[PDB]
Amino acid sequence: VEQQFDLQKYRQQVRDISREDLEDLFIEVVRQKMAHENIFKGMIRQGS
Amino acid sequence: VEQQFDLQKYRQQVRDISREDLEDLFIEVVRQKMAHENIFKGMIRQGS
Repeated sequence: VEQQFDLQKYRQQVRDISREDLEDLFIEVVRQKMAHENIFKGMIRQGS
Repeated sequence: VEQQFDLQKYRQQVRDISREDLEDLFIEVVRQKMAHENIFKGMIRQGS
C-alpha cells in the first residue's frame, strides 16, 4: 500500500527532475541496492 | 573493490542515456530498493 504510494510521489517528482539530478539519484540507486545485496548477502549468510 | 568497478560501469551506460530513458530506471528503482525494504525487514523479523 504505502510503498505504492511512495513510488508514485517519486514519479510525481522525478518527472520534474533533470539529466544529472536523476543521474546522481540514479547512480545513487545502484550505489545503494548493492548495499541492499551485501546487507542482504549477510542476512542469508546465516544459513548454517 | 569489485562493485566500485560495477559503479563506474553503471555510469557510462547512464551518461549517454536520454531524458525519459534516464527516468524509467529511477521509477523501477525506488520500487526496487523498497522490495528489499520489506526484505531486510523480512530479514530482521526472521532473526528474532
